[PDB]
Amino acid sequence: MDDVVKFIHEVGSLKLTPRSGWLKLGIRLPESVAEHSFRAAIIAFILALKSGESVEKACKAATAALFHDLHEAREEQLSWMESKPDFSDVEVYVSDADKLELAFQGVEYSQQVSYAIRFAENVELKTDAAKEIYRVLMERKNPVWW
Amino acid sequence: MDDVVKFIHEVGSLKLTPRSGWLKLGIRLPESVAEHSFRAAIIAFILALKSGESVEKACKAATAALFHDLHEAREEQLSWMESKPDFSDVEVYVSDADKLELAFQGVEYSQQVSYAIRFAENVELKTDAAKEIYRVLMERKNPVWW
Repeated sequence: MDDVVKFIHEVGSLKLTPRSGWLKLGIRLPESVAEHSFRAAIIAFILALKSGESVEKACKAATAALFHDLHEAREEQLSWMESKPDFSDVEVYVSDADKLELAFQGVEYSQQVSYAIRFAENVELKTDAAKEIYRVLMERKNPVWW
Repeated sequence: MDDVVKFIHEVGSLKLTPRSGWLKLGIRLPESVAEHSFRAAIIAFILALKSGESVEKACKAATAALFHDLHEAREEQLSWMESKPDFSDVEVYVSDADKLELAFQGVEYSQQVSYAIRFAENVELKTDAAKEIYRVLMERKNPVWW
């Protein structure tokens, strides 16, 4: 259980790892990698459901999105598993959800620094579900949800 | 797709919501709710696997942990689903993973403010998997993973 404890401490370092792209825009306390992966996981869940997947598969897409950026704390990191979860069939949702998360955040930061919108423009998405959410996101450009 | 877009913007507000318990300890830029739910989801995944669950079920525990704190941005929030994902059978992992995440973070913040250790003490966990990770966490008290 020692290596599992080390891995959990290690996962916490993503709370301390800035999404660095925003820093040159002058955004001083940007989202962390953990924050990005949080919302990307929830978007991947939505993408899968909208693409006709079961809830069980949508949960796999979420989890795969959570695991996707763990390497940015540094296989290897995952040695404490002998095996090796199979995410190959939800990687499309993860890829699209990561890009859409970026675009959401670009829209949201554009209220402080107009240029942040660039991060949300010209995004290339693969799934129709992702392209539909993206269209609406860009047609509203309204991060006020309350 | 408009209400789904609003919900995704709304999910981003958890990146802006401090885990408030740490604030009175003098910790000025504490983990956000999103950061907490990120690592709690990964711990729930581990708990499920260690408790003899399939990877598919472990992914459901992760996702359930991700959804668990979404209400802190404010059912209702989830109206854009007609139905209603069934997480009842992984709620035990979510409950334990949320507490363990807290204890990890208490150990980690204890290097800046000794009192933060209190948050990791006297934690009541239900599963044997959670109790084993907790024991090792408290026996090492070493957040240096690198």
